[PDB]
Amino acid sequence: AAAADWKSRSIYQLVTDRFGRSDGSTSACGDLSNYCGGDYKGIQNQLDYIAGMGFDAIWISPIPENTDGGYHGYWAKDFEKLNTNFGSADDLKALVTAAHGKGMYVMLDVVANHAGPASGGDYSGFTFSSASNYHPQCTIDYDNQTSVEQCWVADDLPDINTEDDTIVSKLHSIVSDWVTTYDFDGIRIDTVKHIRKDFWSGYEEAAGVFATGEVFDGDAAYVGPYQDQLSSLINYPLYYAIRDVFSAGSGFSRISDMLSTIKSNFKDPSVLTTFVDNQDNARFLSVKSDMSLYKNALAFTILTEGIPVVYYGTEQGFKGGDDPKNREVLWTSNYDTSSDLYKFIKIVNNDVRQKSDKTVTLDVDVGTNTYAFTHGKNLIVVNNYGSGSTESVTVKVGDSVADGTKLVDAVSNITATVSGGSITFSLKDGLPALFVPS
Ligand SMILES: C[C@H]1O[C@H](O[C@H]2[C@H](O)[C@@H](O)[C@@H](O[C@H]3[C@H](O)[C@@H](O)[C@H](O)O[C@@H]3CO)O[C@@H]2CO)[C@H](O)[C@@H](O)[C@@H]1N[C@H]1C=C(CO)[C@@H](O[C@H]2O[C@H](CO)[C@@H](O[C@H]3O[C@H](C)[C@@H](N[C@H]4C=C(CO)[C@@H](O)[C@H](O)[C@H]4O)[C@H](O)[C@H]3O)[C@H](O)[C@H]2O)[C@H](O)[C@H]1O
Ligand SMILES: *[C@@H]1O[C@H](CO)[C@@H](O)[C@H](O)[C@H]1NC(C)=O
Ligand SMILES: [Ca+2]
Repeated sequence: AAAADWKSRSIYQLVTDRFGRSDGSTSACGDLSNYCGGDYKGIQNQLDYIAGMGFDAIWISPIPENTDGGYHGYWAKDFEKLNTNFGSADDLKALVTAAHGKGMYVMLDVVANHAGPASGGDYSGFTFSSASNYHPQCTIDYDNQTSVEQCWVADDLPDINTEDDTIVSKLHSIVSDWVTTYDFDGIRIDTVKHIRKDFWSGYEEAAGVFATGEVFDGDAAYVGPYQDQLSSLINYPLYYAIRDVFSAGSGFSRISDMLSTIKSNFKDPSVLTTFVDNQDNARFLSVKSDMSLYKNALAFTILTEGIPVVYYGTEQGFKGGDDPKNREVLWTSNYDTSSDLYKFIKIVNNDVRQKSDKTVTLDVDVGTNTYAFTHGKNLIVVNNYGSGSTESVTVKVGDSVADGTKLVDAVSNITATVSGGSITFSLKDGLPALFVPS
């Protein structure tokens, strides 16, 4: 599918080894650094659980055969073989077919930059099977962009020689063939900053579907130019603003300034992927154990401009810290649809979220501790006061809500009516307020 077809989607990001088991065990995994046993049928069995929160797309782990310990998929060995830990080729096709039958997209995570670690330089059984196929090993100096591109991620992931045309062609065929064989609707591209930027347009063209690229960097002037090559980027610049406001009490000018910086630096903010958690960052609740602040952050993330991503296990209140502690197994939760955050995410992401022709007006009211924006016909009011807050809030409603319009908040059923271009209401437990016109 193309960018236009992704604009109104909402993505559930899962780690395949950690989402679901086909044997229905709920038992804990004793080593989060090695395979825990998740598989495709384990995902397929829970598509109703995912869709019930309003998600209409899933992002899955990379699929190829990995080196030892590559439970996350990012350590490819032979790119053209499947990771047998996750299940059969028929199980992957069946998951995609089942998702499509529910109107859902499947986004494949892809790596072009590197292979997994090779024991003593033995590239036996690797797609790129001779040391000459990789750049010489060196440690990245992240202040030297050519180093970022030529040296080895984590100083041990063999860095594929992306300046050799035969290798470039191979990488193109790898991604094209994954997409066409399994009928993926989009890709999430790993390690984008680690290959020369001009490689990426040819790679997305080979894939033939919408791509969102991972440029792990908070500087929009560094990330933004990559959208000349790729349809979308992972919104790392906004991520830091969201965390600063909701987990560290920054004023909302941090978010309004960052939204301006994104508009200045990205040709199309509307397709950037918005997130507040992922597999490379400690989960929000490990940083700030305040459910009201997290709910505000999630309401903002899901409904602001862009294409939202929610990291699996958010909806069960998962709270693990740094990798691997943020790759908890989900099956211990038994997929509880009565969990606090499941019900909350369903309101935001199923009930309020616009699923076609998404429109957002940012910066309807920028306060110090409050922020209002419109999403569709709804007025979204977020805050960073904290749990327990019952502060009176007054916000402007913007140009499309008439005086005398009755608004009802979908989260806490607060009622407020527009008077003189504003609403005033009292917070409930510091919660975000998602005002729907009567
Ligand atoms: C993970 C991430 O790394 C890189 O991101 C950099 C970023 O480029 C830097 O700029 C900076 O970011 C700044 C940012 O720019 C600022 O604006 C902001 O203010 O601050 C941040 C933070 O300083 O740092 C980050 C993080 O270092 C890449 O650019 C990015 O693409 C990466 N994300 C991708 C990539 C991979 C690789 O395919 C995925 O990770 C997978 O692989 C890793 C590595 O194997 C694995 O890591 C776990 O397991 C390892 C065995 C363990 N030890 C290894 C790491 C070493 C040093 O890094 C060695 O010392 C050691 O010998 C190695 O064995 C790791 O510690 C452990 O975390 C992941 O589990 C696996 O998932 C990412 O998931 C993917 O999204
Ligand atoms: C920048 O990185 C490249 C690639 O590793 C390296 O060859 C070059 O010497 C670096 N520049 C400096 C000044 O160190
Ligand atoms: Ca590279």
